[PDB]
Amino acid sequence: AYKLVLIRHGESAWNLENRFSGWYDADLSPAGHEEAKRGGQALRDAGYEFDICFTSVQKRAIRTLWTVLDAIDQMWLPVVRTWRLNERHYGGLTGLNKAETAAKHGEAQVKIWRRSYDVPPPPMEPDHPFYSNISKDRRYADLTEDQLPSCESLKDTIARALPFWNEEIVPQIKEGKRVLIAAHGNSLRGIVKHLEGLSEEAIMELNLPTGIPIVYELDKNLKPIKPMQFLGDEETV
Amino acid sequence: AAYKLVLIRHGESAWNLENRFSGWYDADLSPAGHEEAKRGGQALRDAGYEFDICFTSVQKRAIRTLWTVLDAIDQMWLPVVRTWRLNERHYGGLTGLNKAETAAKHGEAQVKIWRRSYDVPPPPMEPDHPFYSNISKDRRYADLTEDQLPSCESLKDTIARALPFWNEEIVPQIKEGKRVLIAAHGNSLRGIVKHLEGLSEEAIMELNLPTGIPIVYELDKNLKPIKPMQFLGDEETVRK
Ligand SMILES: O=C(O)c1sc2c(Br)cc(Cl)cc2c1Nc1ccccc1
Ligand SMILES: O=C(O)c1sc2c(Br)cc(Cl)cc2c1Nc1ccccc1
Ligand SMILES: O=C(O)c1sc2c(Br)cc(Cl)cc2c1Nc1ccccc1
Ligand SMILES: [Cl-]
Repeated sequence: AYKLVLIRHGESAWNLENRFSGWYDADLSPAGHEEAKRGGQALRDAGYEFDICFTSVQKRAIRTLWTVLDAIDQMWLPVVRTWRLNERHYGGLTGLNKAETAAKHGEAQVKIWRRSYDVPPPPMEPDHPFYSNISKDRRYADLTEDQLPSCESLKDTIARALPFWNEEIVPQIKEGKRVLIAAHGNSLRGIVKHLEGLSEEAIMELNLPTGIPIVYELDKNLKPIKPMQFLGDEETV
Repeated sequence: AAYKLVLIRHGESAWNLENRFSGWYDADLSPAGHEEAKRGGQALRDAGYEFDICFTSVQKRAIRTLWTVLDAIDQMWLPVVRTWRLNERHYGGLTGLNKAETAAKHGEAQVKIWRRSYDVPPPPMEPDHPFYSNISKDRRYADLTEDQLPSCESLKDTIARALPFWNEEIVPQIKEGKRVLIAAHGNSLRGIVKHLEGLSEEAIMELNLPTGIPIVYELDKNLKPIKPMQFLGDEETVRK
C-alpha cells in the first residue's frame, strides 16, 4: 500500500486566513509556524520518511514544508513548487473579512458564493490593493494570459490543481516514492476529491484540519484503502 | 555583463564550534552561522538581487543558509535543486575528530601533508568508524554508485565530483538566462571558482572564500569572469 501525506498550513499573518488570503502571499503567523512545528514533531515521532515533497509557490505553505522537513531531519529531500497547488484565488474578495464582504456585496450574493462550486467571486480588478502585487508577481511570469486567474470558483481551483497531481505526483507515487504535499485548503480539497471520488457537495463540506499530517494509504490504483488518518497525540486526533 | 552568478558559502556549524572535521557529516549551523546567513540575505535584499533557480548540497548547513537567504530576499518560491555533488569535502576517517584528537593520532608531519596537498586524501572512513553508518549508509546517498560514494576525498576528488554537476546542470541554466544562486561549501565552491577562473592547484588552495557573504560573478556569454569576484554588503563586512 502506497503511503501519501498531506499537510495544510496553519494560521497566516494579520488574520488573513479569515480574510480570503487566496493568492496573496501572506506569511505564517507565529502561531501558524508553531502549528507546522507540531505537525513535524508528529511526523518525526511516528518515524515517517519521504522521498519527494510538493508544495505551492506561496510562502505560508513553503514555510510549513520547511518547518516539517527541519523537524523530521529531511531538509535534503527534493522539493517541487507549483502554482497549481496554490490556495484558491478569491478575486476581489481577497483580503476582506466576512463583515466587509457582506457589506460590499450583500448577504444574498455572499451566500451564493459560499455555497457554489462553480460560481466565481468578482475578479480582482486593477483597483484592488493586491492587483499588481499578485498579477505582476514574477513567480507567475511564465503563466499564460489564460492561466493566471483574476478569480476562481472552487471548480477552477480543482481543475488547475488536478493536472499537476496526475502529471507530476501520481508518477512519483507509482514509482514507490513516498510523497509529502504541503499546500492549502482548496488545493488539498482537489486532491482529496479525486482520491475519494467525493461529490461537489461533499468536498464543499470537507474542512481539512491545519498543521496536522493527513495520511492516506493507496492501493495499486491510488485508491484509498481506508479513511484518511491524522497524526498527533491523543487530544489533537 | 551577459550573466550574473551568485555564490554563498555557509557560515559556522555546530561542529565548527567543536573544531571537529564535519565533511559529509550533516552538522547544522550554529546560531552565529545562522545569523551570518541572515546578514548575507539582507545584503542580497538591499542590492535587490533576483534569482530564477538555486543550487545547494544535501547538507543542512548549506540548505539552511539557502533558506535563510530566500526568506530574506522574499524569493522562497524559487525552484531549489539539491545535489550530493555540492557537498563539503569528505574528510574520511578524520570525520568527527576534533583538532586535538587529530594531532594526537597523526602527528605534525602527517597533518601538515594533508593540509597542503591537492591530491593526497586523508585516511578512509572504515565500516568501524563512529560515523560510518551515519554517513555512508544514509539513504540520501542510496542512488550513488559504489564508485561515487567516497570513503575520503582529496581536494582534487571533491573538485572532480563537483564540476560534473556544474557542467551538466548549472551551465545549461546559466546559458538559458536563469539567474543562479549557489549555496554550498568551501571546497565544492572552490571547485566552481577554480573552473571559473582557471586557477592552479596552488592558487585554489590559497583561496579561502568568506562565509555568509554573497560572492558575485559577472560572466560573459562563455561563462568567463569579466572581472574579479565581488563581495556584497556594507563597507565594513566587505573590508573584513
Ligand atoms: O464558510 C466558508 O468557508 C466560506 S467560503 C466563501 C466564499 Br468563496 C465567499 C464568501 Cl463571501 C464567503 C465564504 C465563506 N464564509 C463566509 C464569509 C463571509 C460572510 C459569510 C460567510
Ligand atoms: O605546528 C604546526 O605547524 C601544525 S599544523 C597542524 C595541522 Br594542519 C592540524 C593540526 Cl590538528 C595540528 C597542526 C600543527 N600543530 C601540531 C600538530 C601535532 C602535534 C602538535 C602540534
Ligand atoms: O586548511 C585546510 O584546508 C585543511 S585540510 C586538512 C586535512 Br584533509 C587534514 C588535516 Cl589533519 C588538516 C587539514 C586542514 N587544516 C587544518 C585542519 C584542522 C586544524 C588545523 C588546520
Ligand atoms: Cl526548498
